Amino acid sequence: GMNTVKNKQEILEAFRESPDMMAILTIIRDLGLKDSWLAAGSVRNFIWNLLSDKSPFDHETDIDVIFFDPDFSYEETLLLEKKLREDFPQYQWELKNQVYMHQHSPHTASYTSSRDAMSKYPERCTAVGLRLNEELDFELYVPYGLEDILNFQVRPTPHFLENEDRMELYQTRLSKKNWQEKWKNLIFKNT
Repeated sequence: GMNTVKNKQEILEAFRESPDMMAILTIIRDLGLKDSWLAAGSVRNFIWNLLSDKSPFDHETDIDVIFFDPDFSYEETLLLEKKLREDFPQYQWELKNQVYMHQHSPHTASYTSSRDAMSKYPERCTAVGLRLNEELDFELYVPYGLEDILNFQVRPTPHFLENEDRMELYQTRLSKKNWQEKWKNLIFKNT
């Protein structure tokens, strides 16, 4: 049955059909963090595997949970990360405050919001979001279009090619990624 997916609708139905993919969402909702949501590879995992006859629902891959809280302490960010993983070892909560993201990258001044931080990820297919809203829907964000994910493309954003130092961060962080190694139809690009 559920397999013949080429579009958002057919993917989003499968997300909610999974208890575990839902669970990870319902928890980050109640977390009371500001400006956070599930974005990048976490959300992508249930979408790429879906189209590759893999396990979209394994819950045993990394869980990108960015946020923006300039009022929350640098250290408390790392403290809260351990609390996520202690209380719930079964998931791989990656808690990263994007405020302090000036030191771990080249020319990356502070973002306006989580969606802006998204359009400034190392790849276009990475610049994507999924969470619930006030109606308990699927909020989606695809700043480059859905097709980058459906065709399994790995290209940099235009925000990267503008600055050679940002390209050097991408290229270095390409080779050690087991992309094509997990997915036998994963396209690589530089543009």
